[PDB]
Amino acid sequence: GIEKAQEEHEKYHNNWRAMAEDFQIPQVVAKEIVAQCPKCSPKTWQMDCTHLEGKVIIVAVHVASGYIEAEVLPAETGKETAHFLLKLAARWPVKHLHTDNGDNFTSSAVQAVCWWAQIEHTFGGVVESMNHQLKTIITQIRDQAEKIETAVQMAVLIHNFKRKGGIGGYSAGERIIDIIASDLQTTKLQNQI
Amino acid sequence: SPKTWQMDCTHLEGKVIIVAVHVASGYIEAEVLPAETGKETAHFLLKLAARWPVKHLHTDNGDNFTSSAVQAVCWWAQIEHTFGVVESMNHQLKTIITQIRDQAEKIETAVQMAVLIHNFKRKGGIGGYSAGERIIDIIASDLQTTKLQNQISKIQNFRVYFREGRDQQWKGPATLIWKGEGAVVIQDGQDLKVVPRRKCKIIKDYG
Amino acid sequence: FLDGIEKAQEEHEKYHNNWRAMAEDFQIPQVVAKEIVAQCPKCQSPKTWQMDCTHLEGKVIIVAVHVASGYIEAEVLPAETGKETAHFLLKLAARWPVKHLHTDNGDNFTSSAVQAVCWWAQIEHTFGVVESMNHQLKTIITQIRDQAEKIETAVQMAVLIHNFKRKGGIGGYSAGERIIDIIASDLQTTKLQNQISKIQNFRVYFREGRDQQWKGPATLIWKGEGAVVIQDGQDLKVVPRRKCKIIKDYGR
Amino acid sequence: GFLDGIEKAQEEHEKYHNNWRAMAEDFQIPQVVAKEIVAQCPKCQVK
Ligand SMILES: [Zn+2]
Ligand SMILES: [Zn+2]
Ligand SMILES: [Zn+2]
Repeated sequence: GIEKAQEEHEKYHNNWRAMAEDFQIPQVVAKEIVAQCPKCSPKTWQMDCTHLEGKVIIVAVHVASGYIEAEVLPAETGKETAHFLLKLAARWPVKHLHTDNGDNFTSSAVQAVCWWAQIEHTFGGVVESMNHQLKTIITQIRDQAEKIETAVQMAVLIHNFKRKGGIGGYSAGERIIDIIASDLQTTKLQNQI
Repeated sequence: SPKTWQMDCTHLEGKVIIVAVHVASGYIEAEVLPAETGKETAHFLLKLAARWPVKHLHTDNGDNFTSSAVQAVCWWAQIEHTFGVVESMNHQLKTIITQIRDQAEKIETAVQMAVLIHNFKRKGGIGGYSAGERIIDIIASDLQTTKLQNQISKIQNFRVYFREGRDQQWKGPATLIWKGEGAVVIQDGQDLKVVPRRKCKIIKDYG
Repeated sequence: FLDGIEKAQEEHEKYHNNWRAMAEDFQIPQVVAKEIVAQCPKCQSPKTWQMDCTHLEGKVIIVAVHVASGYIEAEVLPAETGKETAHFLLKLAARWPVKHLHTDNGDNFTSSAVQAVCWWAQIEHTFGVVESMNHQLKTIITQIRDQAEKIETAVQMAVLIHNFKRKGGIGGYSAGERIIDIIASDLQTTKLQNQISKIQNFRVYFREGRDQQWKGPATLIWKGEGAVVIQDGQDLKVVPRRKCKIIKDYGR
Repeated sequence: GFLDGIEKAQEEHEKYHNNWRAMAEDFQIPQVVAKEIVAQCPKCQVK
């Protein structure tokens, strides 16, 4: 397996995760194979903010499955963004966070929550497609709820558990549950063996 | 049951805390309400049903838990409501809150940090798992069972054109059963047979 | 069956599903679920390509990208005239189904040879992703440059590595699996639409229970072995075959 | 062929409003295209 991974990386320059999946190697060996070349993630969440009907909506997406999580904010300050990030870290296992060059994403409370929860913060085309789909669903079932917050939560429920799209024909919640369960079993077997 | 949740409300330092608990794993979601009306209870139940698959809700005979807003949200989300663990989880959450109280200014940060500590930093039980690993394992097992029973018919909905020995015409659309590496099992006229991989064409045939 | 149609109509009234999910869940045929979607008032591209040119080491590269999947086809041109761009467009239109082409307002893209190729191959040309794809292709070309002697071999090896060796996105697929899945879904939709019109060229007179009169002409939707699904008065109903008479309808 | 027959049958039904069996026997076109010529007229009904 190690010889096949070295030959495949010498030809095509693959990364370490795809080699460790396709050749069934422990990940540190593929990490050292990638690190020895001179020519050269189930816990990553991308966050963004948008405007709708005079409100501020903050949307976080789990990238490997398309799992959405939205909230209605009363302001665009840093304390409410830190509170939403703390709730997201307390609900799901979060390790890597991606944002854009914004205002509330560079703040003392946001850095304090990221330090306390040990999240790797990085700054910088999936989140725009998720926001576009969320806008279409919100305008589709707007006339069933009076408030805007209730319509946002119903659109999150419809997007997570009622839209069986893609190649495999799987919803988003089943995909994130299967991904984290398979990753936990893989880390357990690699820690035992 | 892998999809049963229980809800309760409590008081802490003059506030109102609402606690929902997944029973089979001891998984905790909690929030701080500014009141005890039916609208905030219906909004918390809607957020809980939008995040996780809730099918069976168990509550007591309270004041806000018997109302038109909670009834309408349960109708729209198709949740079965029953009236009669959570007190033990409430005492546990109060003890964790009093343990890390001197690290937070407001009570809301203390509630969310206690939820994170209880969900991912308290390993016990038999195998040595926390609550999040247990709820993910239970839901993954149940979903694997039901989707296996559907995916068998999904893989039997294909069509195979095969070739027999010493005849130069492609035979009719038999039904695929299993596709190996060097062999293909098909059912043709209620007869099971095994053909090599180089004598078959597997399509879906829209038409 | 009728319980499945009623549950599917209530589920679409609440959540506005698609027809593939309803056909898989409630075990109804695809034409009935497509009619349920087609009756909703609140519910009413796989063949678009973009082209561009660039320079690399004194050579003129031309890149064509399928937009909805990110699928790259590249070539090295000897010059930058209109006849070579028309030849590259004719090869691209001969290998993949191209129906809508998007370019910039260059010289060679505004030419009589390219206009004649678009006329013969029936392509809609529109003048204004590709710059990001040119950037990524040039990074791969500078990454594997030492394994080739000429520049055309390096361009084609970078195209192969981008198409089949780089994985990402939602499901973790490459570009080739994405373009094949997208075109196959569009093919399934067109075949189902042909069957829908061919079935809906009929008409049904049905007789209710405890009556001897024939009712109004309802439109046929699905003709089963023992059941018949008809639409009448914005309502779907299932009548058995021994109480129905199917006639042709010339009502264009 | 009978493609010019289809053109002349459309002109003849545009003037005189024939039926389909008469046009099928006169212009030697098949019965399906003759019934379609009658069907696409708003005033006539095939019977
Ligand atoms: Zn390398
Ligand atoms: Zn609809
Ligand atoms: Zn006429």
